[PDB]
Amino acid sequence: VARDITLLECVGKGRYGEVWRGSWQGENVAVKIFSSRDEKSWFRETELYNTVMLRHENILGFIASDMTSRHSSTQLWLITHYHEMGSLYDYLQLTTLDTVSCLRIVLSIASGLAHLHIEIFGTQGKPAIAHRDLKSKNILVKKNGQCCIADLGLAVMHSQSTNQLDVGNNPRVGTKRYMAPEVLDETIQVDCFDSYKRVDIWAFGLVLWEVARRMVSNGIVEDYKPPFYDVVPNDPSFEDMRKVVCVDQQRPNIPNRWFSDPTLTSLAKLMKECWYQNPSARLTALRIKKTLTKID
Ligand SMILES: Cc1nc2ccc(-c3ccnc4ccccc34)c(C)c2c(=O)[nH]1
Repeated sequence: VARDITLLECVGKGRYGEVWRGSWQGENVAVKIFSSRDEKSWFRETELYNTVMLRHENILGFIASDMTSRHSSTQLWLITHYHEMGSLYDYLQLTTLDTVSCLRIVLSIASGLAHLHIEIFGTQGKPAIAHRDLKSKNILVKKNGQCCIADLGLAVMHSQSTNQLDVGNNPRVGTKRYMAPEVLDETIQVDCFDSYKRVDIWAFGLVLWEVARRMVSNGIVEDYKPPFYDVVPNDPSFEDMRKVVCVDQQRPNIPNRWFSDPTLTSLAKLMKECWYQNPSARLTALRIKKTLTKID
């Protein structure tokens, strides 16, 4: 498998490791080689993809986990399907969206997140899963215009039957820019699974905003920005995010022009219902999915 793939191009490098476009059996694949600082993320994703068999059209397509020893150290590989169009974060800067394309993006993210959050029953049914690092760089754009959620390294699992919560054991913390207020002020009830779903909805509202801005209406579109681009610096600190999200209770501004498009208006209301400081007032993934499905 791993000693079977031709690494062709590094498409990503960072504290997590590196991502490569590889050839495998005459087809493109994505190959993540994890950094040593991030081994636990590899164990977690291997668990979710292999043991839990996490699979959905809006979840990055798993192919294989592997380990390879070279140079007196062992590399941890995650091989998945390859998406030429890359991350939603990159995609959103290369094009504007029309209504159909916008809804397709946000509905597909919502369908992947709903798949994560909803437990499947029966003898080996998927636990409920909270993602905990949802963001546009963690979403790939597929050729058919739908998206898929990637990076399960921080996933948390719950099973109602046993009421067992599996928070894993990963020193990695989520992307500060997308952290819910109850994460930033350290009130989040870490032994309650719902807490982690609600954190996901907060980040989902922020992704929603990111995409909505790129939908054209009345020949108007907003430039691509990351959430809180205007009030925090690149690579924001905890205190940067706390002052904005908690101290000043700020949320991303709704452009006035959105109220001129029935789709953007529905989405504006949707994302604001993801941003309540009170975590339990936020919409659920399924409710978001259902609402996005009634829009046109
Ligand atoms: C152009 C392009 N860039 C990417 C960057 C990162 C990841 C990527 C993101 C998150 N977990 C992964 C795990 C294993 C392998 C890849 C990933 C992907 C899939 C892609 C992709 O498919 N296409």
